[PDB]
Amino acid sequence: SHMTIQKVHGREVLDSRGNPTVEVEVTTEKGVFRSAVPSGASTGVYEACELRDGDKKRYVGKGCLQAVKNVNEVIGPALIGRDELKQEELDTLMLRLDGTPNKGKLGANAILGCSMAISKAAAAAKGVPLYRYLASLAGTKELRLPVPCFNVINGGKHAGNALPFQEFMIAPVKATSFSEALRMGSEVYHSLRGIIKKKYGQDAVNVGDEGGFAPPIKDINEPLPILMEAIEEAGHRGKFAICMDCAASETYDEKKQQYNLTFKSPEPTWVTAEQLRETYCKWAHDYPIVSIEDPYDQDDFAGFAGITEALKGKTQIVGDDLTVTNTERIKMAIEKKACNSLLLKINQIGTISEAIASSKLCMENGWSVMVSHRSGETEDTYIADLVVALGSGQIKTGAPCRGERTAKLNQLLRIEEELGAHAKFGFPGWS
Amino acid sequence: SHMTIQKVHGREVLDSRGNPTVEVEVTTEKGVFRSAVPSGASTGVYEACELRDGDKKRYVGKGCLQAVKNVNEVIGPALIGRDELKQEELDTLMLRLDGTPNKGKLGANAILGCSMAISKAAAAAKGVPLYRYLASLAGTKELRLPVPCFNVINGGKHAGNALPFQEFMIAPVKATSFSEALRMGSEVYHSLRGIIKKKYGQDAVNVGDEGGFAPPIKDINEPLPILMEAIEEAGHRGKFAICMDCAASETYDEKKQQYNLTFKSPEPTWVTAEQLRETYCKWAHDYPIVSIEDPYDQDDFAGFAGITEALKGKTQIVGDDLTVTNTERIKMAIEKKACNSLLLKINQIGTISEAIASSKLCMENGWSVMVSHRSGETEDTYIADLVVALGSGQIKTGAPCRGERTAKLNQLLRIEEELGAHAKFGFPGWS
Ligand SMILES: [Zn+2]
Ligand SMILES: [Zn+2]
Ligand SMILES: [Zn+2]
Ligand SMILES: [Zn+2]
Repeated sequence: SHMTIQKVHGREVLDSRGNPTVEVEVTTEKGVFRSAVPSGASTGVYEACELRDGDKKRYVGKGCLQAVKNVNEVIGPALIGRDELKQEELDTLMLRLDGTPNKGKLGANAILGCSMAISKAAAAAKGVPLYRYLASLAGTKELRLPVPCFNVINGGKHAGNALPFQEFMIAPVKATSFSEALRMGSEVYHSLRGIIKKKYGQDAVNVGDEGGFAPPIKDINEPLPILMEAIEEAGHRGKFAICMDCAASETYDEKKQQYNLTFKSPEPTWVTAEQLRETYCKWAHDYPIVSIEDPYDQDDFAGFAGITEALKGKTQIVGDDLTVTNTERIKMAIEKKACNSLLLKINQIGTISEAIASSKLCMENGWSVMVSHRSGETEDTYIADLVVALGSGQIKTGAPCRGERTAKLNQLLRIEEELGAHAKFGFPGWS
Repeated sequence: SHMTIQKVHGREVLDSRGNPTVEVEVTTEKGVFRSAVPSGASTGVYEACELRDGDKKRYVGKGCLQAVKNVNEVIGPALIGRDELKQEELDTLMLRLDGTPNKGKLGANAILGCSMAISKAAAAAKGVPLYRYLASLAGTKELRLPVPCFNVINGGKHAGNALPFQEFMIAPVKATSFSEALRMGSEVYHSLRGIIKKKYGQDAVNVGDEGGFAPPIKDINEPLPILMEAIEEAGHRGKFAICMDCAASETYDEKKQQYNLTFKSPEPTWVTAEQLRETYCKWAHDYPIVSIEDPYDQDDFAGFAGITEALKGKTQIVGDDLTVTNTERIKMAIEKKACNSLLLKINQIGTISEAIASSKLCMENGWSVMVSHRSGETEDTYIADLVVALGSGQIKTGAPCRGERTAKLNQLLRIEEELGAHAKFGFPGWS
């Protein structure tokens, strides 16, 4: 009993946008284990409940005092004296404590920090690093360092510009180590700054929420030649692929059944799903675009399925808002062959146990898994250990810029160093 | 002997701009103690040596493999088996290992991470938090939470814009707790985004290196009414002061003996020190500007002294590039009455022992001390503990935005919580 959970404490802290979020400490005799909860901007309608206070006098309603109170007064007291090694048992307890399908009573943002911190306390009890403990929970046969997918031109709800689509990413798929991947990503990011500055001016080189440049671009095709130029200039021709996150739900109008490609402007630029399909086909032909995330609205299973079939073998189609890391939505996606990659967001579902189940489900059905940050991140590095633990070969955790992004990339350097020179790197289908 | 330093290891990691830097781990039986080294953009000519590789094939010459090698092969082996509690002894050893006045042999960026990590290992050996251990080293009689000075409009070498001067800051001087200070800062930051967007457009709300907005502003007077408007709109009229960092050396031409207020533009806008003096006098009259940092070139002791006398009792004048956290430069500043506040940058001098000596020297001579980040920061939170330890009441560690800034602000929340409701907050002269 001396080896059990001794204390559980929640507190309100700031995320990388200056918005409140929840952090939790679980204390055992082995130490203090701290996990913070991230927060999305383009949040899917099917995501678990992110509970906020709504007090206009604090952070104009974005406080997390209630979620923190739920940790301190409800969840914490239930965990005290419990065996932190029983991840599934304790995750299930918290699910039952909440008692709702969407974690709407206690908050996914109260539950998740507890789930995370328990797993860290457990890894410490076992005497192994977090990634090793999580690999055991997930039954992973082979750890690997992932190819990082760097969102280097920021748009959508993440940036001050006309650009409707959210993420334009570069991935050093031909790197042979994580160390080399990170350096190559950084080097391209640096040549890209100069290219943008020359083309658009110095007012164009400030950064969006995920550390990507936020140039004054309206056209969704316009960033792509710029990415290729940057890759070339940095000396890395042929070593990189491109990943896209359209976050297309954010541009979708349900009543019109069209997508507004200028939703951040005075006018109106309405396009059909069919107009998007041929844009995506042209993208995949003209560039090494190996991944497209949320190409259509989050309930457009037919549109998703169409493009998944059309780019099969060339470009993986990633469910993010479609699937929300939720086994129920994933089962619908599998049945409809709507996509073939899961974007894994721990806070879309709200427990580690459920997020792991989602990963295994997708992998057993032949999908890839790309572990992801949110656009509102913290100094927390949990997803670095998680992606290695799942052995998925794919992470997106920002441009190589801003500490809430670089903290993850740096943790991956530390994990790589621990595993040594025979540690596997990358996503085999892209290598 | 089982209680001594067991292992010392350095590694190259990324800072918040995607540039390589040095991180060091000191291992004892109490755990692994990790410290990372920050890096400036507007670096004073008298700063200690930041050692870089110059290999154009890695990070276009910005690698830190040599500094890391110096940690691993030179400094580390000397520390193994040593009593980590002897901070001054070990800092002095590393000074003698290097053997040069500027740390030019081993690198201040090799030495500093070791100095930091030793102090953390020591605090752990003592069984106290870092801030408590550092307060002992410094002989501090009263801990306090500092007023945070938030650089919310970014210029100079930190931003993509015409704005010649570096930092336009807001400080919630009338807050009565750090928790309240941070919330108020964030709330103003948020109203400021909307104000900038409305005035300049959405292309104007992307961020510079320290998380401040980077609007397309040329005139150094133009951000000030905007700061006042934001303070008002957020509901915090009367609660805030303004702090400036001109970083004026960056605009200075030695041969002309003038300052170029459009150094990031095609033309040429030459002004005299006398033209700056009356700008500063007008600033101090028209706004609650309580601090001006580096108003003149780093060797302009006469200019510094003039404005220090002129704004005595109203506005503190902060040496940063003038003093470079160095007792020798500080003694020159004291003799000339050139300034009355030290900007404390641990990596300007390169050991904790010397940085502490600099703080005490300044405080004994009646100066204030503002502990500072660099514009290239990491997920490291050392300066949060340091500022509390020194009891100085002043920190600048960024806008409430970007994780390399928010990591510090969040650590200050944790320290505040540990100290309780009777913990002192703020800078008394501003309260
Ligand atoms: Zn989203
Ligand atoms: Zn997405
Ligand atoms: Zn500077
Ligand atoms: Zn400065």
